[PDB]
Amino acid sequence: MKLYYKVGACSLAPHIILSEAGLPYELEAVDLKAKKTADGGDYFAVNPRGAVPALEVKPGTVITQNAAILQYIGDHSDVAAFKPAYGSIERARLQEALGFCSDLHAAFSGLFAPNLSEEARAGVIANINRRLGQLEAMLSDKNAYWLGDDFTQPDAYASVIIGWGVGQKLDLSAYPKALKLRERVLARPNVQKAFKEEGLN
Amino acid sequence: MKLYYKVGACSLAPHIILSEAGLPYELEAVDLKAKKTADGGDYFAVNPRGAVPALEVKPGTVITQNAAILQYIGDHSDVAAFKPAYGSIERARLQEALGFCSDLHAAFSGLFAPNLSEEARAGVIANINRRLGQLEAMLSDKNAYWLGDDFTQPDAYASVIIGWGVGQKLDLSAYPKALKLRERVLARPNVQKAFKEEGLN
Ligand SMILES: N[C@H](CCC(=O)N[C@@H](CS)C(=O)NCC(=O)O)C(=O)O
Ligand SMILES: N[C@H](CCC(=O)N[C@@H](CS)C(=O)NCC(=O)O)C(=O)O
Repeated sequence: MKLYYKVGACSLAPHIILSEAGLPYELEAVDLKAKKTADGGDYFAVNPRGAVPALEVKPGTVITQNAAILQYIGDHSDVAAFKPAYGSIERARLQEALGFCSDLHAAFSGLFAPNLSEEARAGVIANINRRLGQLEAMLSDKNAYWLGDDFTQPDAYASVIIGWGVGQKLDLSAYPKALKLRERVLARPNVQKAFKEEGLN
Repeated sequence: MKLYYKVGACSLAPHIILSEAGLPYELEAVDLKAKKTADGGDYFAVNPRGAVPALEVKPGTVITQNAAILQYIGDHSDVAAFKPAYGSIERARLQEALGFCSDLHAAFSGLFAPNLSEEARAGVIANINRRLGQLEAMLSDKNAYWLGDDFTQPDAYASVIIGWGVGQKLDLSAYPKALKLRERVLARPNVQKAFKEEGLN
């Protein structure tokens, strides 16, 4: 399978999950500004929404949307925690966390709009604080990872999102559970492998 | 199961799917402004995110997020189209459309922010047009419903979203596939039943 990505963007979550699944996969960096694949082709032909991630499962079949991609990868892995049975409450919990990651993403994405006024930015920041506060309340000191004992796809997604906060030099020290979750995720060898594959430290 | 909703909001999609599944269910209207249940209790205890929908599967187990709720309902129905096998490409397509419905929702939701300046509103409207253009391109004249021959959860979700456009007196006539999809969905007896249950025509 071939993952269309941009370094450090939300495609990093499926990149991580592909690495964790042990998945043979390939990687295609996308010029997101010009909407071009690496060979100069039109990325809109791959994803008409023009966003990453996209995952070519096989020639002619490209899945878009992080929730769909993350669960496709999981459902075709041998990692039981990545593929709970539909819906066992576990599947519902998996999808709820992924759904909430999309709420988190929507909040952070305002930060990256062009010609963002200071006033508009303040509103974005307040929303980010609110979403991060909600994430922190959702996480529990009783669980090693978001959903419990096992690392799952929303752990990778949450960690990338929190990563955008760090990269924007935002103070996340009031969200210690979220920071600890990301610390745990980044320590994983197959996570470090994915980072390395995007030329990231 | 008990669905927490607000009349006409995104909770209408799971309301519809509950009706279509034949599901026995109950309904709890939420004062979204004050974040209160009907008995005056604190809605944040039901959904700490403070949003609808939420679905009590049983006492003590409340699922939030439309993608999770819509698939939980489907997976516990007898409607095969609502529960493709994980991931058969059909499951991935289901989740991709639901993921995109969340992109659509995020665009429309800007329209309902308080103290929305005209200038800010123009930006929201341009995003809505872009998301609707993407939806229209995703739909195919070869398919009776979004994903093919069968009505599925994203049909209900898309129809509610387009409904917000109508209610805001927005011109959607440039999206004939989207309008036809909504027309088809609204004609369904179990959809009309759900509308009736929220006191809607
Ligand atoms: N609903 C999301 C949307 C993905 C998205 O907005 N991705 C961003 C990168 S994090 C993007 O490619 N934006 C388009 C752009 O930056 O030009 C999903 O889960 O796939
Ligand atoms: N990620 C969404 C978020 C749901 C959402 O934002 N719902 C709106 C209603 S359409 C809401 O209850 N907003 C809170 C409010 O209006 O105070 C989901 O799929 O459940």
